[PDB]
Amino acid sequence: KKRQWALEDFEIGRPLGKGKFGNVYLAREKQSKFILALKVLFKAQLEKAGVEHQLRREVEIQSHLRHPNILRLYGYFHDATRVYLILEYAPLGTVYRELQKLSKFDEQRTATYITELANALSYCHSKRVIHRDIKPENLLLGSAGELKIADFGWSVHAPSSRRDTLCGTLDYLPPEMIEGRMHDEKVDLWSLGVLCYEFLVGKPPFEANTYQETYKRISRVEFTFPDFVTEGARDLISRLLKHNPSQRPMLREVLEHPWITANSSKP
Ligand SMILES: O=C(O)c1ccc(Nc2nccc(Nc3ccccc3)n2)cc1
Repeated sequence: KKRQWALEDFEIGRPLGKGKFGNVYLAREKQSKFILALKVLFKAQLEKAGVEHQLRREVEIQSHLRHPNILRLYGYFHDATRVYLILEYAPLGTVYRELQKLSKFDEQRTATYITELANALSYCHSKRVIHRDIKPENLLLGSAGELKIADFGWSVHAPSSRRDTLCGTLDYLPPEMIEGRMHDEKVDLWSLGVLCYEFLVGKPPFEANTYQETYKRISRVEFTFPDFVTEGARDLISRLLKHNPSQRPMLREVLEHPWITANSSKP
């Protein structure tokens, strides 16, 4: 914003998470008593990994996004050693931990998460921003249990040519991305299909024991449903996981989906 913060402005609390490049802490701003989360990253690690520009990309995009379903970035600042991102704080945790805890979601919590998500993504895409990292570990919970997309680390503007050496799990990545081609916002809808399935089933539909094998699964779009996935969930997920991006529906079609409406508690 208009202001320049510094570490001495904040009391750091209990650590929320420990990433590869740094950790997230609860923290309070001394003068306002304001509660939020401080993301501490290391110039050393960011440098060695050559992500500095991608970090820039994160800060710009996220800082400029306002939406109930997106985690706000208020600002940032650096010192000799590390980099500090000042983030809105989501008091109920990741969707990942919800999923470990419950191991499966009912159609209603899933349709709801999928709705909030679709809305969020909608807002993003209207700006030509594609997230590309949508996974439950990157999804957080607000005071009211409402879903918030955090961690804009891999997002970019569309279309993208990006071949970025793929670091983590392919589990949420569409064929066009793993295969090194150019991609557009449809990426996120593929991901939404992956997410939907993981929410209902407890594991992402392409899970394998090796990168190479999972990569095969995604490329050939090989998945199957447990018997307890209702036909409506199957239809939404099947429409969402299409080798052809242009065959994948649009967030309007998702929000307007019969299964979504018969289930979601949130418009
Ligand atoms: O008690 C926990 O588990 C937990 C509690 C709150 C929380 N909220 C939060 N808010 C803003 C950013 C952020 N980053 C983050 C993302 C994933 C894991 C850890 C931190 N987390 C995360 C975890």
